[PDB]
Amino acid sequence: GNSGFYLYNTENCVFADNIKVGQMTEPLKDQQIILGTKSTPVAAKMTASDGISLTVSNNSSTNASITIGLLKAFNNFPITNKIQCNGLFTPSNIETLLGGTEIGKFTVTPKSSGSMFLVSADIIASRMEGGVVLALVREGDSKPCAISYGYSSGVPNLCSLRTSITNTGLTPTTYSLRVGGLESGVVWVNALSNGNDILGITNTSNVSFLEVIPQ
Amino acid sequence: MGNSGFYLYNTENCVFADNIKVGQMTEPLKDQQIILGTKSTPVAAKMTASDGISLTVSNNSSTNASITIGLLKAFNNFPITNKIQCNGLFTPSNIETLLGGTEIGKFTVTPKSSGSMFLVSADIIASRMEGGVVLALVREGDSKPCAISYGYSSGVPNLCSLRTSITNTGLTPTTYSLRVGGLESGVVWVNALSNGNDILGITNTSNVSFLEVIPQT
Amino acid sequence: MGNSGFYLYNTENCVFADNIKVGQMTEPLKDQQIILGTKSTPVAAKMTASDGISLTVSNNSSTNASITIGLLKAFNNFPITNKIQCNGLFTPSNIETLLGGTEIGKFTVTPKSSGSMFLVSADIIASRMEGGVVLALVREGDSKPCAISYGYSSGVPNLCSLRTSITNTGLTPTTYSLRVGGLESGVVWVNALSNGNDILGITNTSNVSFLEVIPQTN
Ligand code: NA
Repeated sequence: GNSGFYLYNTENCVFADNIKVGQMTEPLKDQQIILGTKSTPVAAKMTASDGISLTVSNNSSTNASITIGLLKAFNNFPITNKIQCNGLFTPSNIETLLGGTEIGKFTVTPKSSGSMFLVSADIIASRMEGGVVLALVREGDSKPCAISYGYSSGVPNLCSLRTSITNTGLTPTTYSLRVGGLESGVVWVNALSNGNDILGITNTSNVSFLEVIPQ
Repeated sequence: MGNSGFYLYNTENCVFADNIKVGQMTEPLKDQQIILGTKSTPVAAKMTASDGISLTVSNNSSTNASITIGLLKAFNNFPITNKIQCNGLFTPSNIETLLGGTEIGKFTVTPKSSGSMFLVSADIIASRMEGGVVLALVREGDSKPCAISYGYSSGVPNLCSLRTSITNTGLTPTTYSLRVGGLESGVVWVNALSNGNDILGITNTSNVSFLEVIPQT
Repeated sequence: MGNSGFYLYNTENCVFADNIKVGQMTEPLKDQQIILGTKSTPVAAKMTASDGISLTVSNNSSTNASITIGLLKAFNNFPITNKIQCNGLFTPSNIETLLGGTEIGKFTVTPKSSGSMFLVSADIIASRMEGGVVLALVREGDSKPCAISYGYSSGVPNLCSLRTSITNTGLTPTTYSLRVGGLESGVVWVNALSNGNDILGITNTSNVSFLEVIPQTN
């Protein structure tokens, strides 16, 4: 179109189709902002990394926007089923896929390169006096990537797994949690020793993944 | 001002004006707008924060205008050091009510981001004669707990825990309370031995914390 | 240099110049300034980070210039996989010293944001014959634990936890160590059965993590 100067209300403005200032070699192009340097301006792109979300809405002649937010880092997986875990964890099945009983499956997608997932499993469990084993398995692996231990005296108790896992890409990954007795015994999740409801209601165990940037 | 044109600043031939209108812009640059290129011609893009980010513009002088990006404050911690005798029980009949156990803490928190969650962690040092411990988070204005967890003591003190995540509705400040009681059974001491004395003869510290996080759906 | 005006770039009637001064600006665009609209005329506004935000200008380049906005690295994880016999106890007499229990780990962390906290969690696999486990976190320099927690083992391995919040006061490296021992009596094994055998025949992993957060000051 045209270019020049014009009065807008009381403001004396320059106008043109586009602009090239300083060290720029072409006019402002897609997603570039005019950025000052020690000398003359450059055309710079704004970009997000490490858990930052950058949303450029570039398709409005009038109502364009750039929003800076946090990438969605948190994934919660409630587990409310009562599950009888008859699968034992033994010295011969611990480094296989066969130990314990799967009590949940969780699919997550990293949003940042070189990130970790902070994983918390907090599982309400009951067994006749003895040990509980919890194991986290990555689908495609041939053995658990994290292993933890809890305890029940007969009455329900919280049994926990805390770990961090290194993320190798930006695609969906499926994890499963398996629970079973240490070397022997039957373990109930979200129930009493006999499979009955704890305090006669539905109870809730939790698994969560918090994506964090590691040092 | 009120002028426009070209002028030499030191050796740099600069354009100058009260304001600028380029590309698809219908008006000159307005509040919080930057000039932003497209595959076509530029637009005026309003710059804004969301989801746990604050965007802050400081304009002290013509030569020191500032735009600060930073994290919104996400972490709320609530120490509990009192020794509380929890003679309130948790029972099949009081569990789905507000009367189970004994209240050991009250927590008011305010979400900074819409549709956020709170990662809640209650880590409570508790003692009782061999048996089970029950913990309940109650949201003020509910008829029953929003989270129930279980612990154990053999008679020596042991950490009892409640982990949950709660969906925030708005930016309204909200109060939660933590209740602790015997699993239908006996008496439970928090931050103390089963007889109510100090563990190791010192004051001990239980914790409740709320971490505001942005959830993926 | 020194040239300016309007030129045709393809079909685009463009203003060109070495630099630009608009609105409330009293000088042309200077280092890391952008042109920002106000409710008035525009200002030159420098972008800066704070509160756990990283902001870097790939600037001394005419080609591939950028401003990247990233989170500062907040997470620090410290796996402990060795079997450790803890023969030091915690007693009323030593609980406020540096002497209670056995040191099972040392961790140097460095806060990225001033006035932040570390959310600290220690999750330790421990066995001992029937009784109490005590966990104590110590800042190098201090004279006694800054945090104390309790666990339990019936004889079979059990997870023993410490969860706490530490207020960071500088941007300088700080060292913490974790100590574990029996409550008043007994031997406690970390990452092992009570006799020191590998649990389930394998190497096990205990974890100590520090997550930097920005606290709501209330
Ligand atoms: Na026991």
